[PDB]
Amino acid sequence: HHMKIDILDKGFVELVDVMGNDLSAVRAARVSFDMGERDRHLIEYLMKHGHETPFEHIVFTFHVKAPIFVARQWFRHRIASYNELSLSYEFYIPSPERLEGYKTTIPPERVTEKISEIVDKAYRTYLELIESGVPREVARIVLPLNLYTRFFWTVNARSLMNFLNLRADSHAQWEIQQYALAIARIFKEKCPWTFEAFLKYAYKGDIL
Amino acid sequence: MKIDILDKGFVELVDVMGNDLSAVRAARVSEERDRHLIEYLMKHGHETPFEHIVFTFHVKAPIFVARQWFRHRIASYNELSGRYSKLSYEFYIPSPERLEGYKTTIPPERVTEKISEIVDKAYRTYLELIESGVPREVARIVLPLNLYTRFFWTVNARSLMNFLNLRADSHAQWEIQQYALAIARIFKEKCPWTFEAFLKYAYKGDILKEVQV
Amino acid sequence: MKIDILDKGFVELVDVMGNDLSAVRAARVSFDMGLKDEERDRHLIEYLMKHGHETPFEHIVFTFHVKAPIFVARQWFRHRIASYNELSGRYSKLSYEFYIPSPERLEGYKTTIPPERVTEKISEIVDKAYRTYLELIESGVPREVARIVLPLNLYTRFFWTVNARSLMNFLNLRADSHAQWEIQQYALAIARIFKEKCPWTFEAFLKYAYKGDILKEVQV
Amino acid sequence: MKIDILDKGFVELVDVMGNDLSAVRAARVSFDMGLDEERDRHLIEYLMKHGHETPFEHIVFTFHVKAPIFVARQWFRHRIASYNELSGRYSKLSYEFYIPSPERLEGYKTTIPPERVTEKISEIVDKAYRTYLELIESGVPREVARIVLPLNLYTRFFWTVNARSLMNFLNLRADSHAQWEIQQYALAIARIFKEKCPWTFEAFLKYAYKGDIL
Repeated sequence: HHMKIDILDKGFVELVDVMGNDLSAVRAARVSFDMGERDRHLIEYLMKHGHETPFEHIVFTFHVKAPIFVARQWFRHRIASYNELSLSYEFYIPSPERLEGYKTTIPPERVTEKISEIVDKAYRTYLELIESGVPREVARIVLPLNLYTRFFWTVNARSLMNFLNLRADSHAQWEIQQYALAIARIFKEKCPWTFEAFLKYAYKGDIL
Repeated sequence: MKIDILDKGFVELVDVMGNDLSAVRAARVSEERDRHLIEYLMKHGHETPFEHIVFTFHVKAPIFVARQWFRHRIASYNELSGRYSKLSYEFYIPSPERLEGYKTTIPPERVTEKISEIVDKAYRTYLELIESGVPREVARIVLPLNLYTRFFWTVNARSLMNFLNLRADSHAQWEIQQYALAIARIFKEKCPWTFEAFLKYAYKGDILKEVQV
Repeated sequence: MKIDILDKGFVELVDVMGNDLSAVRAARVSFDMGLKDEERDRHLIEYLMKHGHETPFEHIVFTFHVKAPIFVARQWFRHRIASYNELSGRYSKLSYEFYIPSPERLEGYKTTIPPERVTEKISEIVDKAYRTYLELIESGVPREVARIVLPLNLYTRFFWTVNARSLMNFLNLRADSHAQWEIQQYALAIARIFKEKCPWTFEAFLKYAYKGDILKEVQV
Repeated sequence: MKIDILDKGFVELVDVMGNDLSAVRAARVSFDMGLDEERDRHLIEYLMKHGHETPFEHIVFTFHVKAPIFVARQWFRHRIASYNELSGRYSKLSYEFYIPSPERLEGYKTTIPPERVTEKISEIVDKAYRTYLELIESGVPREVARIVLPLNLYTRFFWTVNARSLMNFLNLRADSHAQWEIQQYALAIARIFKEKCPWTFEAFLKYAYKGDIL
């Protein structure tokens, strides 16, 4: 359903649903359905002065597929609703280019290979424990942090902008940056005025 | 959808995201079995999937009802500004029947007139103050708690159900019970499966188990 | 610590968990004191504040007991990331006091009547509403119903438990000339107590994060 | 007050604000009191009984927890609280892993002796960790190298939570339906809670506790 952006080798960010648009913030700000452009001007005004409450009335629901180490960083954003999966087994294997700029003792290709290898061994050990009757909740603890998980994320535009301020930044890990770029992309698509105003006055990051 | 409450109040649905299937989709992270799922989640206390259904209501209510309402913190509220917003200057005047049930020294319709009288005296003093040059943020402090205010309320289904458990109940003041009934009505029309499961498995209040819709 | 506000209000500190060091321990995720270093610890507080790392300050918590007019309480309660427990108008026995603006309050606005008259006019209507209320009560009318005729300047009381992070957001918005003068007075008192208990955080706050105007002008 | 959990974990109390009376004062919205336990604890039961839990939001705890990441992930799903997890950016990083005891597999008829499963887990852990160190040695930054480490790697965090949110936590984790590992951490949390707020804790078990192991 709807927009879908592939991230990393097997990940993605999919837009499930969206409630409202830029006008939803305007209506809430004026507190009126009948008496809900001077409107785009209002959006900028609210953003400039930090009147963020109206933006809480725009809501998004995303379906995200990401490695657990990315999900854990993501989940630290408490002002939102999450529902994580609880079953296929895939892992994020960094591409050689990911090691861009680092003078590694061994070739990038080899680093990618070493990572694929322990992932392989951990996974085969997991399947073995399972086959012997070991409980899934127990056997799964040997699986690596690059294992892909999936979750639904329902978040309002205000909370989404705080999310972007922290993750859509060069100081954030590249992997999470990629997901934040995808989220920003969808946000931009569905709320042009809010997103533009956000970049103009409130965006604290540097990659957008 | 706009349901009139009390003498001048109302509850109006502004927008809504998703429906019963949004919770099923969230639960699975992906016919009659979907209904079975909704029922299962409700029966075992798995409330998180219902956070993926969201509503935005426009409510016009007396400030004393609004204040009680705002205690439900897991939601978003945007109310008119007492300092700068234009108001309708309307006030909730209880009907004689509202009193009936309590032994009073004077007729219920008398209690109604006295309330309407003091409200009239307060309002008059307010305008007198405004015309005199007194700023609204100060002049409005003399207006009574039964003055009507308006606000936008964006809330997810899980939180909405928690609100109904507490407000759609005999222990809550009659005025807010009336609003909770309107909220429940709209909730039912938009999420019939979640609503029925809610009544059958999680509703802690009492009035919705007897009051239709 | 109890500070009077307005004519019959106040802000009173009930309790507090932690101090500046609580944010430092949380930032380092360490319950080790055998390495205390004021210099380094105070530097970390500035660093966190300067770079917007707010989560550590969530581990410092305050509980205040506030007495304020309902119109002030309404504005205050819009700060949702905190816990509030207010007196019950339906049951709790109120003391029935009201905020009567001082003539100086209006002093500064062109009025068609002496500031003194406004004060008298407000005091008069309050008295009338209050009497009606009692008159309704003496008739057997439930207070949850009779209290609706009471004006918005009626005083209420509530306990407020908030962490330092949320407290700073509150000050950013309320300890500012844009906020109503009345709530500004309460915010200054909250800031005074906050400064007393977490001097390092308060200073770093004023230096790197405070968005308002008045706290950099008015002492403590 | 510290309680060891699992093989290398623990739960320790860093701080606490208030006690049973903090909820009482909040409920009554009054700082003073003067002299009455019988009345105080009756109010506490009254509140718990009728579901009036806002007063309990005025009792706060700060815990320091050491737990395997898979347990932490479940724990962090409780949003009404404040968390700060260990970071090499402010503190030194440690590398330990949760190795299940053979007993953990009791009740399960596994074709592999429980004590051998324990062995296989340690085996994979040791190899993943060695690969990790090797990647570090080659010049791979930690943020990338650590992705090969297992979910049983131990982490640490500070957790500040009020009594109300704490009771909800127990209702979901201090129960036979929660994974065993988290049940053990929840038990420790319940123990510290009982110690600092005996009245609230007693009332909780009597009228509201939804779990079964407590």
